[PDB]
Amino acid sequence: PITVIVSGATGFIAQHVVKQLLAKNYQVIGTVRSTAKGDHLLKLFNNPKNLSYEIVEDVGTKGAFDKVLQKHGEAKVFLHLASPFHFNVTDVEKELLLPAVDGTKNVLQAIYNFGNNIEKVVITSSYAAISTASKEADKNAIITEKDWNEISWQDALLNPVNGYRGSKKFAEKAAWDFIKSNDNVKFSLSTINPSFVFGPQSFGSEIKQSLNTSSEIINSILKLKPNDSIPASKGGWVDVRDVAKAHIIAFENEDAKNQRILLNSGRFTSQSLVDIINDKFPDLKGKIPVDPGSDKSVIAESLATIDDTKSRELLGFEYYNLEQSVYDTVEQIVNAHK
Ligand SMILES: NC(=O)C1=CN([C@@H]2O[C@H](COP(=O)(O)OP(=O)(O)OC[C@H]3O[C@@H](n4cnc5c(N)ncnc54)[C@H](OP(=O)(O)O)[C@@H]3O)[C@@H](O)[C@H]2O)C=CC1
Repeated sequence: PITVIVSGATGFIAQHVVKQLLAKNYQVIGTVRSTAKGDHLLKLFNNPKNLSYEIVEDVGTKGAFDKVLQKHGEAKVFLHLASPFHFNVTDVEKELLLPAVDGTKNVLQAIYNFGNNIEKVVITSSYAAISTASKEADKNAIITEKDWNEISWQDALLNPVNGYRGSKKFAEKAAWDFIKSNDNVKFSLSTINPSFVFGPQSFGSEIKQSLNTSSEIINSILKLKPNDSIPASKGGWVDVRDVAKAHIIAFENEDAKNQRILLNSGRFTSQSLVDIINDKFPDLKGKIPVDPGSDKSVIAESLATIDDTKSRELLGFEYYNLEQSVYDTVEQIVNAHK
């Protein structure tokens, strides 16, 4: 017996976290937006005895997790995954910022009140909350877990990218500020800060033409045409399966108490992804562009070093690499259209 609450459980990472949690025989209560969502989640796993679901139509509102904490006082672990990953933002602070910040409070306020036997808590943040624009481009720099993105609130408002990056920064700020501004904090907080999350969905069932994931970075490649220009993008990446695992080690492991945990397997550009696909998918070579080896040089010259040694030590397992992650992503999308 050992109960774990996971919010927004139909999400890309969360669904992996759920699979792995269930495989280690935890009891899992996931929250979902709708009744439809919930019943779909249970059917995907063929209704195990150790998996239930509660409905939180909006994780951000005041008291959003009030009923479930009171109805499930046996739980000890809270994994928070839900956050608007995109919208069509007409106003950053209304649509995006203040939700992330005043919403993260209305999760922790809910737990400080009614999460009585809750001991370990894990929030999913981002590498975008760690790295600053100027630093991330410094080839000579070394960004670690202590680094904070120094973006202003006024800067977060300029556009939706600054918006999203700002939401991550100010929301995780709020989460530590909470455990410092309250007295008998009965739980400990760990945080998972990934770069771009690649990898397959938990179930090939769920594949749609455009994946509501950062694996749309990859998918966008497959919608290119041979004579098309390759859209520039780059940064760190990590596999959804290692990210999900990290969330579990975050409360299983005691050294994880009060830790920011950087999740990053390596670095990519779009050339990296093209190369890997053309190389390993013969039924696609000649149906998308080229220019091989660009990445190596671009990465060496235009990106800092992510030093996540302290994170990779704490976690202690080995990561998927780019070839395998990209492969599993694409192999899954191919074998879904038919
Ligand atoms: N994905 C990446 O590459 C990166 C991810 N992150 C972090 O990863 C976390 C998980 O996103 P991911 O799982 O990666 O991809 P998803 O976008 O698939 O996760 C989205 C999930 O969050 C739920 N959700 C979002 N806002 C609300 C809300 N206001 N009320 C209720 N449910 C909500 C959705 O519910 P429904 O599906 O029912 O609408 C969905 O299940 C995010 O919090 C983000 O900060 C950080 C850096 C990069």
